[PDB]
Amino acid sequence: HGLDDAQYLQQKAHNKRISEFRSSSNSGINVTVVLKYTNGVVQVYNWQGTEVIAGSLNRQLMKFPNYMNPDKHGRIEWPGEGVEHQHGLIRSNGGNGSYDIGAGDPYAMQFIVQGSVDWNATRLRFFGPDGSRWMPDDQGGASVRAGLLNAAEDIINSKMQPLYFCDRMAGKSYYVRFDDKYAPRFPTIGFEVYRYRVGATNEMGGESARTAVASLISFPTFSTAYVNEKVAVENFFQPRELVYQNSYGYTV
Amino acid sequence: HGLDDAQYLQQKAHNKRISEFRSSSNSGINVTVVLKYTNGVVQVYNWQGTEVIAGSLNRQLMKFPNYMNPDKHGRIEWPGEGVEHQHGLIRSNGGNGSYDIGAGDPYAMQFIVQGSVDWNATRLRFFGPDGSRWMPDDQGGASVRAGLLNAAEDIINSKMQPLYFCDRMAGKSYYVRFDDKYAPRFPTIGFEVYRYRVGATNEMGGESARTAVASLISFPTFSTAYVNEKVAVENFFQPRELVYQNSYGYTV
Amino acid sequence: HGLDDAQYLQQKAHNKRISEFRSSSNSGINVTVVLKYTNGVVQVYNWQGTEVIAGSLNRQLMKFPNYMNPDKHGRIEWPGEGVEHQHGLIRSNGGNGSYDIGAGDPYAMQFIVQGSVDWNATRLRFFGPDGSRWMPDDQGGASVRAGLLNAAEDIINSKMQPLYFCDRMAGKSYYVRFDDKYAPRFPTIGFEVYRYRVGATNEMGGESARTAVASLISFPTFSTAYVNEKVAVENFFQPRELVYQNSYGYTV
Ligand SMILES: [Ca+2]
Ligand SMILES: [Ca+2]
Ligand SMILES: [Ca+2]
Repeated sequence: HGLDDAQYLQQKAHNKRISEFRSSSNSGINVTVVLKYTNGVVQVYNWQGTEVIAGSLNRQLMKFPNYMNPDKHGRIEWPGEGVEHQHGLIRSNGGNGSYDIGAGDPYAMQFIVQGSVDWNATRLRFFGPDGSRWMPDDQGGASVRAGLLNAAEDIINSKMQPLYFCDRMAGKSYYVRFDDKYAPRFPTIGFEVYRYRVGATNEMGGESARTAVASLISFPTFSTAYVNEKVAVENFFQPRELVYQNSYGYTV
Repeated sequence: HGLDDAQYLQQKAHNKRISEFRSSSNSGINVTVVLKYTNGVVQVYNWQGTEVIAGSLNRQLMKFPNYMNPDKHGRIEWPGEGVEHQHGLIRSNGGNGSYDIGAGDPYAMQFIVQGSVDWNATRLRFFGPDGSRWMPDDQGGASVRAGLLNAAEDIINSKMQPLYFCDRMAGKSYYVRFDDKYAPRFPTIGFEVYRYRVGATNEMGGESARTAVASLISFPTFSTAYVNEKVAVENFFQPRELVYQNSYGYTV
Repeated sequence: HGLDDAQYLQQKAHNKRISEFRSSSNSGINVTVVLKYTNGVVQVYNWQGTEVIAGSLNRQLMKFPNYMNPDKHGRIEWPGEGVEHQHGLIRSNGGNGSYDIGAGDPYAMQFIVQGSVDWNATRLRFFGPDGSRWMPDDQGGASVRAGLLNAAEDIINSKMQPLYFCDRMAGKSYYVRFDDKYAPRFPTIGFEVYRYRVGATNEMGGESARTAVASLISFPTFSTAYVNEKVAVENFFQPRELVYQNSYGYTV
């Protein structure tokens, strides 16, 4: 030996570069919401950002199908799951002739965050279908006058599971069923995800103000619905090198 | 007496807490746009935020029905009120075969703001259907070169009416008809609503920059259309404890 | 002479006012995305702002028709260009029974920026249909782990063409074909456009923080599709006094 140490070192340097690039303030951080439906459908929403990733989904987008992702016949709503149905979710006994539970009302959600993220700072907020701040312990939803928009429970970091890519943790995932227990049965959501900083300089303000504000909405939001998780993982998540926990609790 | 002063005081403390919580920077502020249609339909858009609530509605969302709120048959546009119709609004005599005035073109709007808000700072901007800055006094719409994006008239605070919840003012409401007089006949809107601060520390910047920027889009926007105001008030506004002025000028 | 110098001077002062008003931090800056389709259709998206204009378009809005701009029959998708089609764009050979290239997949884009803009600071980012950061030189799309969200090539200022209104430059335009050469064949985009400042005070932060953040989303986004460029120019661009480069390279 050692006749190919230069090629080796070069590959080593390349690997180091890709793996550590995540900590760059100009790399991507990713927030993915995977909605799960009792017919096997999964609807993906994926946000990208550099310093801060924020967003939300109201019922119109929590449900399937919708104006963003029509079903295979170009329909954005289903019979029995249209306006009257939504009205019955907004207010108990406030609807009319519709299905009790929509086929297109998700039963669960996976929330995935990937990147060099300030994990502890992550906020995931649950609201009812009417935009009311939701509370655990059979407390129901809070009005606008009593509703705490930033609660201790929004910090979900400790409930999230570490997801590895090779030998390092790449991201964290949270799985929750919509059962009125640990989450609303017909929720809407808001979220905030923050860049982990390798220094003390505030890149959300000062000389960085103009780009910090712009970056909030200057990255397209990917979204689609897939016939099932298997297809979503092979055709989206894997090629993106987004980590994802499958139905069996495996990181894929 | 006084054998239940502890229960009394406790209820008193609870009431004080809910009523004053509104001034907390972590409470909710609410901005509601209620669009009114000549068929009795009201379309509600409700934004929530902590420090700053901003948003806008273009014609696609000013009209009914739309991709956000389809009619009872899953339709997002009506015959005679589709693309050619919109084209006739954008430019005088620029359309073709459509109704002169859409059933789904709103005739009026109520703008409601609720919370501990910096009332004087509120901005409501009117634009034409083509995004032109609209002007009063038969001046018409301004081009991009002459258009003032922040005008004295955007400060509508003095035209808004105080809306009480019990013995305190909870919010303010502005009612305007779309008649080319005090508002465009086919308007689009933009708005900015600001947290009233109980101190001098700028919570929109400095150490608060990261959360101030995130909070702009991290709360879901509620939206629906109701068959009439009566149903909207009993099934949405009242349970939310959002104040609202009805068709008779009454606070409900 | 000179019996009408007062009228002359007055017109002169008026002209000076309109022409220089663009440099006011309270004037408008405009960002227009014109998508071009092989059937002659052009779809316009026009953003307005004061200090910073940012936005993006995912495939749902890059394509025609969509939920924002339905075709003449109220349809938001076409046969053979619906969900399965989108799936074939997201992943090579990941779709099924659909047209190879949608009639509604744009073949080119004009990107126009107008106002007193910090021209050099302009960012236009290209992504693939799956939200992957796109690269030139047959390099393909980058994963989330390797993707550089702020690249040297996003600064397109030097590739843009000056567009005059009278004797001054009013804006700049960039024309690009979606051919996998200088742009993705099925792109999605994100952009950031910045106010040119006539002073050193940072109006994106400090005492200007609250309004800087709000202004990001407080101006409605105009959007429509026109049967062809000729109609779009006479009925939208010209009356708005937005400069625009036509199919012949002429400023109109
Ligand atoms: Ca308990
Ligand atoms: Ca007058
Ligand atoms: Ca080369």
